[PDB]
Amino acid sequence: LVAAYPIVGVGMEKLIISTNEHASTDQGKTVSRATVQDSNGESWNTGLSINKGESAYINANVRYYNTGTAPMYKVTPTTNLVLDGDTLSTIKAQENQIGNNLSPGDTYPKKGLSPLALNTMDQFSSRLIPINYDQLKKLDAGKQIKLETTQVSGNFGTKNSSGQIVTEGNSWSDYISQIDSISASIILDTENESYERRVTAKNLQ
Amino acid sequence: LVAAYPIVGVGMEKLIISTNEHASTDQGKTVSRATVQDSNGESWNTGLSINKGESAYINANVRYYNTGTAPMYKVTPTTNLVLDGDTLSTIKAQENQIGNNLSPGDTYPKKGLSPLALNTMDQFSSRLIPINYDQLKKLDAGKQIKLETTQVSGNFGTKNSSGQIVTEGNSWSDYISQIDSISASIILDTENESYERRVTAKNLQDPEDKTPELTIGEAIEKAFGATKKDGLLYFNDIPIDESCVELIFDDNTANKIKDSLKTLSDKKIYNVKLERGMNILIKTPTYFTNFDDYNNYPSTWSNVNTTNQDGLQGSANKLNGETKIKIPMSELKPYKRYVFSGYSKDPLTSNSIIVKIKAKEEKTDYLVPEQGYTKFSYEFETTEKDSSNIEITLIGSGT
Repeated sequence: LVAAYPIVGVGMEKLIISTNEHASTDQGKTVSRATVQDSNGESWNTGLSINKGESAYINANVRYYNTGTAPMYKVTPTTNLVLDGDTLSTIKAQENQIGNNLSPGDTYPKKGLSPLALNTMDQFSSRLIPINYDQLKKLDAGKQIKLETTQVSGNFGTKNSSGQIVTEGNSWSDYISQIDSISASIILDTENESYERRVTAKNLQ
Repeated sequence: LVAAYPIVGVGMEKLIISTNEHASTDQGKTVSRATVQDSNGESWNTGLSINKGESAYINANVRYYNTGTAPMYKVTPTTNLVLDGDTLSTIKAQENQIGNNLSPGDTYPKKGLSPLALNTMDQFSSRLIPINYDQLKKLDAGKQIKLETTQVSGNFGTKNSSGQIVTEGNSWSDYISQIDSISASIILDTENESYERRVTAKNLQDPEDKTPELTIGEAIEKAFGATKKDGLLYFNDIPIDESCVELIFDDNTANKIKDSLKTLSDKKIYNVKLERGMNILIKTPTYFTNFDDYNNYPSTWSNVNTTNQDGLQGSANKLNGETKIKIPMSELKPYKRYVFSGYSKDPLTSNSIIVKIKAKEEKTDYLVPEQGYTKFSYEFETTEKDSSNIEITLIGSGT
């Protein structure tokens, strides 16, 4: 009467920004002789430029954690970056930000480790995620961002007649809403942990 | 009852950085004639520039190694680069940084070789991994980085009816957590190697399952191939007793053993019933003092007496005197927190001179509880390459 239904959450650790700024320094020395007169000049050239359109790159620190009564193989979340009552981007994680295993009642990575990075928006890990100039002015003026869990995608394992189990095509998505139409969601919160369970019900209609 | 479960580790060797800097040098020569006047000028143009956004490329030197009881075909790790309480990037290795084979108890590449490079972040080997300017200033200001193992992906082989084996789709990931929910993690650490094993357990909560359970001493005898020699356990003629090694428990495991010990009748931590979720470290000692035999010591002690020198539980001399051994720091590794641990006796007063510099030169009296045998242990810090020695001295009146 209790169904396996793992809950995934994403936690924010730190945010790093970076500017795409352009500097230069030149020194020139000229001399001239003419017939009697001469000249000798020394010139400097400092240079600083910035071109909007990919003007501020960022990276975020995350860590995944489980809650519930199931493992979650090959997990992949998606995130939605807000800044100030708005949105900035929406990212499904690439191959490098995948999570292999997630035991119920555990975090990814393990507890004696450091968090995880994400910095690119393309499908293959290129083209670091940019922020335009007005959001940079909102950021340095005093406003801060947060993170947001939207959906995940993972797999379960099931044993065949051969004795071992397989994880291919056995998505967890197509048992989400079905469970969420038959069950009540009961959550417990203690002083250190939290637990989310789905308990089956009976339609009286 | 022991499951194939290979552990992969990534080791840092060297880090190389590189700057995306831009230089130029121009020379110009002009002449002019006018009607009578002339001119002739020679001009130089030095130029140096740097544009942030892909301003510092890097590359890292790694080597893979196995530990456990399984091969790992077509291994692929992922790495997570920290700099200073932060992160820089996370890389799953491309096709060029793959590892084909990894025998258990071995490294990739083989031992008579050089390490491996990684320099790009894209899926196809382009777009070398950049570091922006502030991290470069943190780096050249004095701060350094390290590496971090996060996950791996590999394959196992299984034979069909055709007689040969195949490695396709047989991932090791979907047998990770299942094993990690049925087993206790027991790790051994000797002076050169380390071994991580998973031993199956029995859930005492639900009784419909019939898993043949055992105790922790039998678990060590079954996990490694341990020869029961005369009651003791021996691994490659190395003694592993409850009194001859150093055990390490984490607080949940230590608390579970500590509550389950009082309902037990015997004061031995090899006879405790194994439980489900445990992390148990065992470590060998460097220098052992069985006064009968097997004493890897440069000099031998003073005021010795050979009456039932059997190790524990039979040490049978209670007299006066002194023991002393001096050992310089040249034989041992510097800058490491060494731990010195022994047992008790029935004297009335005894004190221990541990005179090692850069460390705890506090010397205390024994405070003997009774004639029963309990342990005692101190910690200290190793100095750097001194013939100025650590001189252990035990003065006793009653032993």
